[PDB]
Amino acid sequence: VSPPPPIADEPLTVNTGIYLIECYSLDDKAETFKVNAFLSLSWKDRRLAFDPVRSGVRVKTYEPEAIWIPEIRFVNVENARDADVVDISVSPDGTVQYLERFSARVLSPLDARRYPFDSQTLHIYLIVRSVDTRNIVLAVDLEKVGKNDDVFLTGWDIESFTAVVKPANFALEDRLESKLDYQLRISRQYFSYIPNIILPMLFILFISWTAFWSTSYEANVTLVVSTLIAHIAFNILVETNLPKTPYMTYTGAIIFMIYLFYFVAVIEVTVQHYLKVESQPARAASITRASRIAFPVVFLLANIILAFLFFG
Amino acid sequence: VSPPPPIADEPLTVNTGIYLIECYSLDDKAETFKVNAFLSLSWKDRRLAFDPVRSGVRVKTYEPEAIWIPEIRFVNVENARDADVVDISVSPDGTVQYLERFSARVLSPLDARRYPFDSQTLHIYLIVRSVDTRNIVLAVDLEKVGKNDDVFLTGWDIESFTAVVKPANFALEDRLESKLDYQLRISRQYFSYIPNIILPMLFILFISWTAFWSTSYEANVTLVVSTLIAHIAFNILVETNLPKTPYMTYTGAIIFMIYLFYFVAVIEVTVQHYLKVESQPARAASITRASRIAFPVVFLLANIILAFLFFG
Amino acid sequence: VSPPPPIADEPLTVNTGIYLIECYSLDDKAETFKVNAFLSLSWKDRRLAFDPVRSGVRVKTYEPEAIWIPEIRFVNVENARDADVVDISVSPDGTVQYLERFSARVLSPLDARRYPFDSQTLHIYLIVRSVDTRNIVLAVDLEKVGKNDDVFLTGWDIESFTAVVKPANFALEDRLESKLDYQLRISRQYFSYIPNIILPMLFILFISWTAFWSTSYEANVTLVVSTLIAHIAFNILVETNLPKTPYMTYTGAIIFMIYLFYFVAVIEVTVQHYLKVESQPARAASITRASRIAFPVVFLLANIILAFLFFG
Amino acid sequence: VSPPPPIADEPLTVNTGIYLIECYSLDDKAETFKVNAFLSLSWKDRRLAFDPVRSGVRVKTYEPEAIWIPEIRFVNVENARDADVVDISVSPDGTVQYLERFSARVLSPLDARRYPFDSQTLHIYLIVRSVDTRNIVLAVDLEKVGKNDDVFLTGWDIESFTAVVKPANFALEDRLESKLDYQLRISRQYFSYIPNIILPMLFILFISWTAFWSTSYEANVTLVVSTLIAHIAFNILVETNLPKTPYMTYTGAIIFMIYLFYFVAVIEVTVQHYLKVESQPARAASITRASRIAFPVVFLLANIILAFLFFG
Amino acid sequence: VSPPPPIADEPLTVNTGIYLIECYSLDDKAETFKVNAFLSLSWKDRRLAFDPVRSGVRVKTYEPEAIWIPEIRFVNVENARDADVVDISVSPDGTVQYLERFSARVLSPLDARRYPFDSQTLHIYLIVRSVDTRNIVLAVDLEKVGKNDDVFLTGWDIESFTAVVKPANFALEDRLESKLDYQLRISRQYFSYIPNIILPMLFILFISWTAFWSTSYEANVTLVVSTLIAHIAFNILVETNLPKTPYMTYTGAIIFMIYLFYFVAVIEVTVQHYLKVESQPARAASITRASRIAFPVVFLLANIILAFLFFG
Ligand SMILES: [Cl-]
Ligand SMILES: [Cl-]
Ligand SMILES: [Cl-]
Ligand SMILES: [Cl-]
Ligand SMILES: [Cl-]
Repeated sequence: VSPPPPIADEPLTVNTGIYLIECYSLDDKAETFKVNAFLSLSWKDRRLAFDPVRSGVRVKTYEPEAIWIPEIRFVNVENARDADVVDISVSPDGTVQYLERFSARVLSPLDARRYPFDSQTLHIYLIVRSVDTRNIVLAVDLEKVGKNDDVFLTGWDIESFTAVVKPANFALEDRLESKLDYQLRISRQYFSYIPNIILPMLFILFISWTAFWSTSYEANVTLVVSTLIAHIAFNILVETNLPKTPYMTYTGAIIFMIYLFYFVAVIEVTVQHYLKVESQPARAASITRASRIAFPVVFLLANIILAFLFFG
Repeated sequence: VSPPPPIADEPLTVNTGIYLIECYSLDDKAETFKVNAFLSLSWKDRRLAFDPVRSGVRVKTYEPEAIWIPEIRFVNVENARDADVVDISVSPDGTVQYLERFSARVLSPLDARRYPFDSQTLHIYLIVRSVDTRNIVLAVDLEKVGKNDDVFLTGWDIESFTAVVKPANFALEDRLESKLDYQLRISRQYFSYIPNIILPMLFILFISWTAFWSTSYEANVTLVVSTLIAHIAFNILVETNLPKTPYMTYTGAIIFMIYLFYFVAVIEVTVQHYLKVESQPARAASITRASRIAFPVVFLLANIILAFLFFG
Repeated sequence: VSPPPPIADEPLTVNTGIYLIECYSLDDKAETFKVNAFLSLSWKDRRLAFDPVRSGVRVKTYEPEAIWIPEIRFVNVENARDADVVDISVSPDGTVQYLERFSARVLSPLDARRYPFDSQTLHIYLIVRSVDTRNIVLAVDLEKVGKNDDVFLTGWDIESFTAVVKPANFALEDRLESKLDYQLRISRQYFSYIPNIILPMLFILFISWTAFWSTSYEANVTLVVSTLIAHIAFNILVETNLPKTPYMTYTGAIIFMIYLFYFVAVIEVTVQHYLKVESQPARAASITRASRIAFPVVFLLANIILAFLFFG
Repeated sequence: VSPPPPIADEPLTVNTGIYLIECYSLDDKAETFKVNAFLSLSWKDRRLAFDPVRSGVRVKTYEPEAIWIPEIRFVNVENARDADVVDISVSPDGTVQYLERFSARVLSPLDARRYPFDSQTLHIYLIVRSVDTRNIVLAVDLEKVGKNDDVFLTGWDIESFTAVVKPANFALEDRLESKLDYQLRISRQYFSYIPNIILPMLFILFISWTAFWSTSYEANVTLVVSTLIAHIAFNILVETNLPKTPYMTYTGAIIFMIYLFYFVAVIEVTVQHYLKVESQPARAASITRASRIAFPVVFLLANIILAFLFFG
Repeated sequence: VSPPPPIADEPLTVNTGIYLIECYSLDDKAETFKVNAFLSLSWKDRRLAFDPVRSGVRVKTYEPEAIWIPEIRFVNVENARDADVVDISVSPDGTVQYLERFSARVLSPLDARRYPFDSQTLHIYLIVRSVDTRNIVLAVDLEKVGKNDDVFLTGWDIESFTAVVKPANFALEDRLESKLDYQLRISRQYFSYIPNIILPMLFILFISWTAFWSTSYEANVTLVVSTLIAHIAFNILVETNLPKTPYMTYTGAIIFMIYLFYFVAVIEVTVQHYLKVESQPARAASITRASRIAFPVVFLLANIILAFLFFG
């Protein structure tokens, strides 16, 4: 009911540990994900010391009330966690073991500049606030940190779940606070992205490029404009997978380049027809023959430059 | 209020049983489903023994409090179950019967590689944690496991609801735990998928294939490109039924093959026109006559190979 | 606090009644709807008998606690009902009157084979579980069953709200249970469906049919394929009203027939052009003249047959 | 804890008042809106009379419990209101003043026949149920009814918030009930509807009408069918603003008329081409010259008639 | 449990302060956003005075109950805040320090007339209600107002978070109330808007403008109408980013201007063809040569005028 007084001036150390159980509902647009895990705490309080021989037992059990419990809170959460106590055990020396299961929704920013091949690090921050009588710090128990083998995120590969052992101590509202950081590393599964997104767009663009082997104005106009319409329709079809961010990504740059290429192809067709009308067929033939080689080479070079820029 | 002490060293056995009442909200993308069922527990505690003759009654009733109840928890759930106690009865020998009704949301992965003709097995995991004084194990009561005849899932056929009798015992956080597995088998109803998805796409492709009986460049270009646009529009229309997974499925492979066939048809039309312009009509006629037979046969062979690959 | 003991062996009868207040959120895809109504119960318990002359009052009032209340539960509900007690009154003879207001979400399957002109019957099931001391049955009070005149469902006409007087008694988990069924009959308002769905589709099909009065291959190809694209676009526009079921309905069959007709029209145009190219104009003229009559008559006959099949 | 007994037979009068604070989430399809306001009640109970001189105070304060409070409920609400008591004050004469803040979701039907220029009246119904000892009626306190100046609804203009002073008394379940009606009048802001919905559709139709100045069958077919496709696409684009009701509205009638006009234009183009093929150019020229004037005049006349029908 | 009586007539002053922690879920259409912050209160109550020497402690701690706490409420919130007390400390002089953490959903109107380059000011209103015994006012503690460095809003730049020091006092329901205003200033990140929205639309319009260099009626009709279809499709693709408001914005005006330009281009093409048919080629050549210059210059001038109108 009251914090344990220090011996002379020493602070109170609380050892923490989080065991991951389930993770779900990773929202890329809202930058949120849900968690469900165990929380373990351990501190020392000599007011609970007892003689095992006299009592006849080795470990005693206590109610969540009638016992002082440090106030641990999460920083980057939408609401307070929904938790229920599992076990509270005390040792003859006075060491208290605390265990509980909780659920929470976490806010963590994401960076999707390299959307198909990005890696992210989700953060969970644990903080404690000191009281007027005693100062409290936080520590990491490396044997209580882990994850279940059934943890899965759709479309992601879970790599590791560690914690930074060194806490961060700072003052807030004229009170000392200590903060710990838990990190979960994930990587995106980029397969099925090629045959579902990349290849059909390239097929439509290559179909549009066939206008360089024809001299009929009507057929070329139909081909190019209808392929533009088909490209827009495919973009509408696949927009649900593309990231929706206020900054430019790799795929968005590729799509913008495709739009620019469509515009340039329209210009080339118009120029060829106008030159043909003016009774100068040699210039038009030279221009279309040059374009036949120029377009794919420029496309490849621009793609290589963009890939080096984004991943270099 | 305290676990029942053992006679000498024997563990405490709890017999479990789940009677399914309702199932709803099966989300394929989120891999979740909701449940509503009865939970039955039965253990032995000799501290509650009584004489039926002296008491004048055969079965006694107790409040949920003032009685020790084992702590049973679900593993693959988003939040803790919402449950309410129904009946607690004790026998003169000391056997306690526990019954309750609960609702929960379960997380279970799904495999939709053969989307139209897939079968799934949903899992519900039941776990218990031992205490410092006594060790607790779990058992299955085969007469308390079943489902109501009104249980239904839209678009699925419910086949069976059984449980694995052998529990899994392991250590976690220096404590013994026992786990049971309940399995529900379902199969998808694949009718109305043909006339709503498969046939219109084949009709559009067959319409596109009519360009092999004509020698007009403008008409062929219009036919092929407009059929491509129609195919993309139909894909947009029916995307709500197709599975959205990070891996390739049967229908996705079929759709990709259709895209490739459209591209090849465009190439064939362009080649025929270019050969005709060069004053070589015999080669163009031979090529289009060959394509007339080549396209459907190759389509059929590729479909057969794909079907053998996915279902073999 | 305890069930009322019987005189010798008679069971306890509970008279029930539901007065509908509001209904809302009818989901066709999820087969759910929300309700808000009054629940009325009435049984007999002689332990509460009193003398009106001695007490000076005719009707006494009791708290929800300190009084035995039968446990009534709904079967086809997602969660337990959210209810609050309104009045508890006792008669000198010992008859107890119970009233409460509750809200719940009900699961009831729907059949939409005749989507525009279907009628449905929503079911609410009420059950009670017997105790070890006394057996309880259910009865219907016909004067406590009704609905408010302000009850409305968007797009539906409410016809009646009755209850089956005969309960169903069966054993479950070695315990007797009694079940009552409440039925609400509704019919769909099919107006505004014609001018918003049926007529534009027929207009597009009739526009496509104009190709039988022309001999230009390019114009016919453009007409038919562009009308196919327009049909797909209109289907995308109006898909939000069409039912999404795993079985075939009337409108879906009509749409599939329209797709088949488009395919056949494409085939006819191709055949006419090919015959014209082969320098056989008489056969092509005969074929197109025959098609001019054949197409609408076959459409009408097929529609009549389909209507007889679905509504016969 | 008990209702105040009457002097001889008079009923108990409760004066009510609602002060609007916020309104939000007006759903046209679901016919629902959310509210947040103050509730004020005032009745007379002589059991609380006290002498201000002896007590030394003028106004006393009471807890929500240990005091009889009339049970006020809302009729057209999805669930029970979420309310918290603010102040309870009593006068030496015995008059009690009650104040609370609540939030609720209201169900109120809407009529959108004249969608762009419609006005609605939202209703909130307040009811009370009499007890066996005393009968209770409701009254309106005109000085406690009002709204905050910051109340706003997106796309609507708030006009007034009054209440019908006369209550409605009727019997339900053999008990007397009194009902009050609170009305909120709103009107829709119809600007930005013209340049975002009306004008582009008219532009597309006028573009389609240019086919009457040309004699080329291919160009006319392309123009009309492509404009039909564009009209359907624009309808898909703007469907999110159009009302979704089971009855016909003004805008829906306009759209249906536009569809009919497209069909008639197709028929005219076909007739002109067929007459031209039959070597009768004078008839075709006369028909197209007549159509040039006939189409816009008929469109204007039909629009005027429709406007008079809907708003007359 | 009772408000502190004044010395003679002075009011009670409460010093407030809000420290922002997290902000998320900014809905432009619903004009709502979620918050999570600390609330700090400080007042004076001499009934809690104590001697530090006699007590042996400097700061005492109290439970949230058994102590009078002023009732602070938010005005523009959907529901009551979800808060939990953190610390309650008292000074020997009697000054009480109050701290709590809360979460809430705020309603604040937004103005998006200059959608790409708009700035907004979100408001949070704090109010208190006086009691019959004592009058309470509000004050701002400038050292308790701030925000965390990790506060982020997707697509926005956070600039400042201040408060108006002067409260607003007014009477409501015959009671005095004091209101404080907290303001958060944000600005929108307008990058990636150009290459994702503006440039493709201009490319499509420029493609449509190429019809002024050709004299073929069929090609011009195809170009213009197909570009109109592509523009509508792109609008459908990008509608998710455009604001949905009942008033006109900058981007909406630009889009309407583009529609008008498409209509005028159609008219020009029709006029040119009709003049050519009438055997007057010089007039048609002059008109198209004039249009070649007229269209882009008028577009630029109109854009400049619109930009000056909206941002001037
Ligand atoms: Cl927390
Ligand atoms: Cl659980
Ligand atoms: Cl229930
Ligand atoms: Cl209520
Ligand atoms: Cl609040």
